[PDB]
Amino acid sequence: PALEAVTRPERVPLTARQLRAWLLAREETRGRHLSVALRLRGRLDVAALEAALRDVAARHEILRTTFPGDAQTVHQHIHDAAPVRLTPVPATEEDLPARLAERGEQLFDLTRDMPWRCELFALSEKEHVLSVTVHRIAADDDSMDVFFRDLAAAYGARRAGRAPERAPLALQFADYAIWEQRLLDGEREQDSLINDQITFWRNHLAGIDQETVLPFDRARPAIPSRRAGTVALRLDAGPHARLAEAVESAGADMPQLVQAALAMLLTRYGAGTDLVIGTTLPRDEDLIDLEPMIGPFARPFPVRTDLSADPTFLEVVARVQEAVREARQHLDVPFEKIPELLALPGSLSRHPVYQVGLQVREEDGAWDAAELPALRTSVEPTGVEAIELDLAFALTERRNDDDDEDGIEGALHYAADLFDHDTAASLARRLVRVLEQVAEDPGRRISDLDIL
Repeated sequence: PALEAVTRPERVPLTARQLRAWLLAREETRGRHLSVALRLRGRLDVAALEAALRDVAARHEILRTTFPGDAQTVHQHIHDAAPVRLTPVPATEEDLPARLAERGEQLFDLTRDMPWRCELFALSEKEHVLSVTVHRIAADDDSMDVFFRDLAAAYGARRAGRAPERAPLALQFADYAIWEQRLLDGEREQDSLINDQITFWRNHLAGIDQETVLPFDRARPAIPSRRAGTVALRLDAGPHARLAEAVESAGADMPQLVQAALAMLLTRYGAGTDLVIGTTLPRDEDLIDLEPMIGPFARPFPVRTDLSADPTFLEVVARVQEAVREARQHLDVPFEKIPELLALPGSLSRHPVYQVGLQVREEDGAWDAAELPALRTSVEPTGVEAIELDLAFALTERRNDDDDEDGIEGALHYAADLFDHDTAASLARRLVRVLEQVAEDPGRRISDLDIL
């Protein structure tokens, strides 16, 4: 199929990713949102900011899309651009974090409400904080970089009393959802290229456990709350540099090495030797028309590795690099479509296929705050987002000016329902310890690790 602008059906279908997010949005449970904030210092044209925010929504149809009504009938209802009304909420530097939190925790009704929400807080005459919250059914992390980039372009125009004269998107997200459906309609043909990828995942993930055996402090509740805790994590530049020497030794990238070390740690925690560590791959770099778009293009990526026969670190890296290599050429099948193809039972309180996630970025990267003209703009810290997994490592590979190894920073996000802080703090602590031990000696086996 061709990724093309297509004549719309009477009912624009959801993607497998959107559909899953829609079923989860149906409680005490926290909402899976993207909550960000900008600190704006200088003269703020609130009237221009309102129009700019509406301009971004008018540019991306997904920002003005509701999803009625039930699971057998849910479709993408695309409305015309809705107005944006900002009335500055007076705030102090003390109560501001509580205000940013509340507006981030507020749930969306995806049948009636737009998938995004924003507020403007006033600290002083020339200092404001713009809060922006977008539901995961409408955007990923890369989409936020696009959001502010388009916000900046729009605000720069509205500030001068002008409307943004820009080239319209070649594709709306409705087009992508249609394209995905005509792709997954290849299961009808016996010798289709997509049936090859389905039988792969059917074979690759056959026999995986329902859960990953983790050091739970409490049993998994029937209904999850998605309350997330956060433990800071950092591998210092020293050990990071020596670990990068093993990168050349094995011939595999750094995220695969951390993944290898993480896997070895889990086995020592008594998770068995048949692990599945998942990650989220960004949108396809080759598809250029998806670059300036806002949407949940990010794809979950389950990788299964064997840790039997007490392997060395170099060996685990090897097994990981092979599993990733083969699985990467079968990405046209959405992860959210997999549990149906594996005939998995599925749960509302557990993430399918895998429960442990790992993210290692090269910072080359995260979403950057886009410059608003005549304004000093910077990212304002927000609360920890809701967690769908049990454990979720979000790490970043840091570099210095000499472009040498300068440490691996990040944090472990954990489900507070299942783990205590000290339980997760030890997990984050011991991941670094393993990373330090295998850096000094990549020949260390699982039994050689110093874990308590």
